[PDB]
Amino acid sequence: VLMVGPNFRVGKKIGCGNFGELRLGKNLYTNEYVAIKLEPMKSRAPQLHLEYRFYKQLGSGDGIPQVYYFGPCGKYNAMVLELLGPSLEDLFDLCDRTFSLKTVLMIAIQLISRMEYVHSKNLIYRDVKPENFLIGRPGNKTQQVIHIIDFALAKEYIDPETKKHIPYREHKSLTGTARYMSINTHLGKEQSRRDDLEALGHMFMYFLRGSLPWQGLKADTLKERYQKIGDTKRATPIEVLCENFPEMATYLRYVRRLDFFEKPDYDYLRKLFTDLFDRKGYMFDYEYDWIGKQLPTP
Ligand SMILES: Nc1[nH+]c(Nc2cccc(Cl)c2)sc1C(=O)c1ccc(F)cc1
Ligand SMILES: [Cl-]
Ligand SMILES: [Cl-]
Ligand SMILES: [Mg+2]
Ligand SMILES: [Mg+2]
Repeated sequence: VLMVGPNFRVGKKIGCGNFGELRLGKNLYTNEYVAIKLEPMKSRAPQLHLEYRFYKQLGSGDGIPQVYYFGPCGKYNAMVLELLGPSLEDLFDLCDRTFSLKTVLMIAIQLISRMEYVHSKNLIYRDVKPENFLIGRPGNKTQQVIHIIDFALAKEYIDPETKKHIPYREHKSLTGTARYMSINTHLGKEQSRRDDLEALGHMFMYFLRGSLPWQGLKADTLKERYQKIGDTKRATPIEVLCENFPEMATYLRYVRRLDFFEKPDYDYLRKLFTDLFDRKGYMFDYEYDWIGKQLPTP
């Protein structure tokens, strides 16, 4: 209908993909634009309410969009959240699908921290991809901040009653994004903190190279395609994938070698990147490759 909750006017379909799942909204009470995620109540695979619950568990955080409302909107459930800027994928395309090392480091430094924050709230993310990292909007003074969105695939990796890390197990069906997922995800292993960080590594390399070497693989079934991609990830030495980027190689073999239950040393990983960053004479000034270009809106 026209409205979500007391005060959010539902506007136009925005973004690409979606199929009507994302709308511009306006808080009429505050004169502020918002994002409205819509999910048909009839959905055979509802994710929006579990996503909302993950956001509540995350709480208020750096680079975590504010969530304003969850509730019904006609024959949809709606989640009203902070309107953010373009995704890293949008911005990657805008920058001819390569980012400079400086840009990738400024992103990486933030997203290690972004991931550590998620992990500190007993969540694993499990959906790393450039599309789920958005800059803010100029209006919010957070346009420089890389935000993380899309927690539908997240999982509590610390059992809230037992306070124990989730058990190791396998034969987990593959669903996520094949391109960035960890080698262990490919093998059907339960994802843990290491996997979010490894997927980050892959994405970092994607940004630096402009592509990953398993990116073009096709198969008659999803399972075969996941298999071939995982096979290629296993067959591609880190040294080769991360040629010219030794710290990336170091990051990637460290996160690859993490035990299932292990707390990553986020400090260590950040320091690999901030040491490199300083060594290259980069200044952390948020002058990303896309700055000065014509960004998509909202
Ligand atoms: N919080 C925001 N903010 C967004 N801003 C936005 C939307 C379309 C284009 C641009 Cl440039 C920015 S998208 C979004 C979001 O949660 C989202 C992204 C993709 C999607 F399929 C559903 C929701
Ligand atoms: Cl940060
Ligand atoms: Cl610089
Ligand atoms: Mg905020
Ligand atoms: Mg998604």
